[PDB]
Amino acid sequence: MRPPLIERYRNLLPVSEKTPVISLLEGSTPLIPLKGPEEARKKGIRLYAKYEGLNPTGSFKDRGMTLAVSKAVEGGAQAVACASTGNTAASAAAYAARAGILAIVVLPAGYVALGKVAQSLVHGARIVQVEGNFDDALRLTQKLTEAFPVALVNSVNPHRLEGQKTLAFEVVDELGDAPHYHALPVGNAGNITAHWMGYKAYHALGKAKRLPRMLGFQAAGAAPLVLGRPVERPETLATAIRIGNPASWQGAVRAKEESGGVIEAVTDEEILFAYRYLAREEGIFCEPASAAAMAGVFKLLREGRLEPESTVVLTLTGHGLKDPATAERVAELPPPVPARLEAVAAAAGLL
Amino acid sequence: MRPPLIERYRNLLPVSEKTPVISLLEGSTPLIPLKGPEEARKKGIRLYAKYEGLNPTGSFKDRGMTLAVSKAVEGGAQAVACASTGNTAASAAAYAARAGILAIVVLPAGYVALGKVAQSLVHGARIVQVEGNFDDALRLTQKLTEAFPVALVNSVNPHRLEGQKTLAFEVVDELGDAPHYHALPVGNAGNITAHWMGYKAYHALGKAKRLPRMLGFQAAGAAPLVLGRPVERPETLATAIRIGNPASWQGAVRAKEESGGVIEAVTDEEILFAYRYLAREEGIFCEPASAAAMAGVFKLLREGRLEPESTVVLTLTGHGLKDPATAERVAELPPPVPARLEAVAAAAGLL
Ligand SMILES: Cc1ncc(COP(=O)(O)O)c(/C=C/C(=O)C(=O)O)c1O
Ligand SMILES: Cc1ncc(COP(=O)(O)O)c(/C=C/C(=O)C(=O)O)c1O
Repeated sequence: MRPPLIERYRNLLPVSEKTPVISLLEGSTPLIPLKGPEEARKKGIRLYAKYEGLNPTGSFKDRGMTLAVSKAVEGGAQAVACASTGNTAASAAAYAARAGILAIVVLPAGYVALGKVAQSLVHGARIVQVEGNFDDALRLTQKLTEAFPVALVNSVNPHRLEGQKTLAFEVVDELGDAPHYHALPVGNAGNITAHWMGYKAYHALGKAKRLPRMLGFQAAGAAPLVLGRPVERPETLATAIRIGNPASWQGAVRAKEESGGVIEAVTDEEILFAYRYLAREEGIFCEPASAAAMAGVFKLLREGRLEPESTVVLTLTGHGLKDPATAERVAELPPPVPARLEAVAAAAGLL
Repeated sequence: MRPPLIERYRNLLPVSEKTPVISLLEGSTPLIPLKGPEEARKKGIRLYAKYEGLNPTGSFKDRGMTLAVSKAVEGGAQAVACASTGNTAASAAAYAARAGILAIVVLPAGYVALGKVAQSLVHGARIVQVEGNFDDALRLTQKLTEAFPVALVNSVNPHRLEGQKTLAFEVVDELGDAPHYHALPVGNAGNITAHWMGYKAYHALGKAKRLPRMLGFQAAGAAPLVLGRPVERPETLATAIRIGNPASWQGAVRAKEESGGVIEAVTDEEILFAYRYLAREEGIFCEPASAAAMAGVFKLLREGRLEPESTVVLTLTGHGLKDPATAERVAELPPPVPARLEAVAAAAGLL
């Protein structure tokens, strides 16, 4: 039912009958139609959540990583490396283990979500925590791949974006056309770039009449693409996108311009509100960075910038399980009570 | 555009045109073929992992919750409740948020993995932590639902087994037949019961040529089914199955006897070994309780109790992200180093 992504889109990918397919059966994730928000519903605006949290490692990074490691192995690579806020690393770690090769991940000290650390650890990856942020780990890791015979699997590797563009193909395959708008978070910018590549590709093939407007959102304390210049000290509780100098900078600007979309900023508070809304009202638990997409939609809706009767697809990038710690910021765990029908019923608000 | 689990198997489920479908697009999870291990491959025994960690809330529980909540709302239920070691509660909280009703979850204080706690919290369930174990909470929750107008969604509710049995349907649909063996964890015994149900069904319907042996595995410190009597003080790091008086006790026993299988114990050490093996050797990150199934296979493989030239399927019940704390048990996180290629190469072990 959920075939190797490489196999599903073999026709549109730079692969051949000799490409070793290293796959954990990624992609083909649910496109969940949302109930609200109330604002959008009484405006005929329909929202769909492309839940990338259901990929093998819990994020969309598996999409780009399956093609990257597959091609790397095709080249005889026996190790890969990458800088990461957490998810790309977890993906490299898992696929390396799958391929039977070595994985080296460089993370920003103290700025990687507990779940993501747990993954690299258990998958037996070679972890290097550096005293710097993501942008520092990215530059460091690029050299690391030039000092040792290790394949770089960061978005700079063309295969990453080639694989990630498959998400747009899946959205069109399921809806029958491209949506009026597609919202997503923007970190190092590889994803928004890949999305746009996918939509233009299906459009040129005549599988999508319309080209959607790409709506990219960044945390206010790490919005380089929104200010128009790098952010040396990016900050945000949504650590997945605590990036101040996106590698695919031009890719995103181009995607924005060509699609007629935008790349704006949402505050950490708005992120947490959207974060809570999705889990509590829609039953969809994504990580804070992913919630930035919904927070961006709330923003545009609030400003009356979304046309009535339009379709909005949001790429919810990572599963909520990736960042357990943040759950404590939108709800508190009640203290224990005696194991008695009376005590429980009272604590349950039934008495 | 992609049907909910209830729809994929509507003809085999207790639903009708009157049943409102509460779905998060669950089921249809990957059946990943494993590379080994060596003991198996040498005997010509192939293994496949049904990765239920990729269901919407990260556990096979979604299969039953979708049917249980839908059937609850069809009957007018305004709230649902369940005792839980974490996954049934997370599932319940999510499907309740989806259906727009209340979810009350009774958790054993101190014995629910934090990923699972983060889920119930963010999804907005009314959490009640009791000073007792799962068995205590289940007993209390059954009394609570018989006392107040709240539908019980624990596996005691037959709808949960009807939903979960679909896993076997999917395994057969993909493999074309049922495996010689099917191993899984046994906690409150609802899953093994449903597995046999689904297999006996497809077999009679002519879809399943043979019948699997059903190999259930419990943690040594919480193996009432292996002991023959309830375990008053269940103990194990795999808190998901820290259960001493399984509700589906009879269903588990009959499934064992009827399929000519076994319900055996595995140590926590064997669990960890299996846990690391799957994530580091196969690239699949499941939680400890899930690994108990692989630990059982390693056990039968070494005891020479698995027939050569056989197919073995394993139900990996939950995603590793559910319980990140256990990662430190099989791997340590290296302390930070300066942001210098020089220092990173050293920390990477490349010198
Ligand atoms: C959940 C989640 N949501 C959004 C992004 C932003 O996507 P891009 O704009 O394509 O970079 C990330 C990024 C992660 C990393 O860059 C890494 O892990 O190294 C993420 O984990
Ligand atoms: C990952 C995981 N693996 C295996 C089991 C055992 O299956 P059952 O024998 O059908 O109960 C559970 C059980 C969880 C609960 O019983 C609960 O959450 O209340 C689990 O979370």
